[PDB]
Amino acid sequence: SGFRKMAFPSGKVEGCMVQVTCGTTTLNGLWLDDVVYCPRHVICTSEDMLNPNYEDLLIRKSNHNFLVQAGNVQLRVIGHSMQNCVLKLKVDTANPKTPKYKFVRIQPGQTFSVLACYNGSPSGVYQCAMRPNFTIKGSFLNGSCGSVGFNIDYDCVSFCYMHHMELPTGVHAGTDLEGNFYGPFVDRQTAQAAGTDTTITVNVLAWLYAAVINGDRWFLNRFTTTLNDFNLVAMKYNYEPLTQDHVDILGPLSAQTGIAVLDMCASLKELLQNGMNGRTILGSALLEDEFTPFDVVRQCSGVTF
Amino acid sequence: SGFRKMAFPSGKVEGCMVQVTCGTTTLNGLWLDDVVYCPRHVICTSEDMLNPNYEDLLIRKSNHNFLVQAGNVQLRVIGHSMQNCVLKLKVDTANPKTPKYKFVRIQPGQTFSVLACYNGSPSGVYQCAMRPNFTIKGSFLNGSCGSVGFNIDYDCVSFCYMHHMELPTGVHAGTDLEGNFYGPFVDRQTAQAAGTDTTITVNVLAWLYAAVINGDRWFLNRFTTTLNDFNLVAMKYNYEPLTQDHVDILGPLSAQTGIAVLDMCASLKELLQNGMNGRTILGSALLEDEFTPFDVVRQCSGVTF
Ligand SMILES: [Cl-]
Ligand SMILES: [Cl-]
Ligand SMILES: [Cl-]
Ligand SMILES: [Cl-]
Ligand SMILES: [Cl-]
Ligand SMILES: [Cl-]
Ligand SMILES: [Cl-]
Ligand SMILES: [Cl-]
Repeated sequence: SGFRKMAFPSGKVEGCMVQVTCGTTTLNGLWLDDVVYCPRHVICTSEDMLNPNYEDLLIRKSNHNFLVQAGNVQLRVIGHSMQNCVLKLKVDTANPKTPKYKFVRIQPGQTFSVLACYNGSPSGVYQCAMRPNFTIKGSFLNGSCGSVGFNIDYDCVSFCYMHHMELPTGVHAGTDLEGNFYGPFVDRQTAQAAGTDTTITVNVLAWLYAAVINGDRWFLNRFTTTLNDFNLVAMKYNYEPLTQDHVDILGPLSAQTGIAVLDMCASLKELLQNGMNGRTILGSALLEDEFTPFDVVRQCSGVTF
Repeated sequence: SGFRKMAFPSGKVEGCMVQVTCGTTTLNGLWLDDVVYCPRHVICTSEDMLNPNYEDLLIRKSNHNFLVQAGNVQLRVIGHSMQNCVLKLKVDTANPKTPKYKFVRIQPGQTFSVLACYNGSPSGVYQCAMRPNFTIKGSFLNGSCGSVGFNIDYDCVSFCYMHHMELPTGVHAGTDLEGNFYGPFVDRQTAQAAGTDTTITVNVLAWLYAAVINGDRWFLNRFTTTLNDFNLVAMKYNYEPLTQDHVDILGPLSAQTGIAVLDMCASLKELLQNGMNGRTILGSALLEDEFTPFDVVRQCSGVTF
């Protein structure tokens, strides 16, 4: 029993974290086989921050301008190349702690673990979701850039996120490990701002199923709804559309608990129209949207209480 | 910016987790140097569960009755001894991944990271607090027993918790790594139940300071209070007493933000008397009590926004 914001065990990633310095700028890198991946903004200076031309800034660098340190071991850079918004630093040594890994891009509403790092040294691990507006509500301070987000399946690390910047509302933007940004954000100082966000409806339903699995039914009701009628109420409360595929993804949780997905939608509609009236669900006074259906199945018993 | 339930990086602990089997019972062990620590209830059978005499059950065992597996390597048990509610299995091999470690017992209201494990294999990492009633609101399924809780200071793992059982309300009880239970709980099937719990007042204030550091002031007010008058309101809402030492521990956060501790107590009093009125703090609709003053300083900038 119980239900927590649970991250994947971080060890396989901790063994990949290194420090990257270019002049006076230090941030984190990811050392996999003989390549170190880091944010290309490591080559920006205070003057280059409003309108850097990275192609122009990088052609002016040499291998020896990059200092890479794995703990107290310097790694010699023997090549460099720009990969969209990531730099690939080829080093003379393959990382012997390289896990089985993949580079996967995630969808808005999917979750991942973040290993927050400073000067190549892991500080903490937490769970995050990719918001519908392609930001993440991370926890990151100056120097966290190059920290990565990941999921683990068996022994294989799926890297999905590299941290690049903080937006003015204090939420975070970054790239996949091929250096392609999530969302309309760029790695320079601009007027960029997170657009309007919405609530991840399929996740809120997953989390209501978690609550039922965990033996709490208070918010359930005798009503059902159509998908179209649910979406009409959803839209009104700034919730993402729920799709038939979302209904099918909630199938297994629906089968475990015996609560039809559209009956759980009727429950959610009532919670949106009435609020919780001083009650909690799984220890929250808000409708939680950063647990996926997979997260709930991963964490909860395969037997309902 | 941002504020998450942040665990310590788990790798140093993952390299210590092993599987322990005695007959048909399998749970997790902690392999440090040449000792494996696990819950003594691994020696209980279905018949021995209401009234086991563990001294009586253990004298009937031999070294060879214990099967210990570190991944796919069997560890040979060359000695065994009971340490309060933990078994110490001496093995023929020192764990080469043993980190620098200590066994520390924590106080009610202190936080720690949990590495939830099944069959010696880490599943996830989350943050927990020791509740005032000496339970933890964990996330644990059948077979999680022997999972450990820890804090990390520099390179040194302070183990503080080993998981032993789930109570009827779905909260969790266990021991320190010397096998001494937190709280009035025992490792057998009895009528035991978590007693009444309270809110960890010093933590709620810490978390209000976190909110201010993170640039949110909405809940602040022009009032102050005495410690005695605050405690009179606290008691009424099932909050722990706030002590002068708690005031002194909140000193550095008070100095960073320029908000006197008793002025933050006046803020908390108002939040207890009025509620939040549909507003949130750091993304919660409840007063969060599982962040310590240390957790806030560890996570938040040393510069207020
Ligand atoms: Cl949590
Ligand atoms: Cl060197
Ligand atoms: Cl923004
Ligand atoms: Cl909500
Ligand atoms: Cl969180
Ligand atoms: Cl073997
Ligand atoms: Cl209980
Ligand atoms: Cl509250």
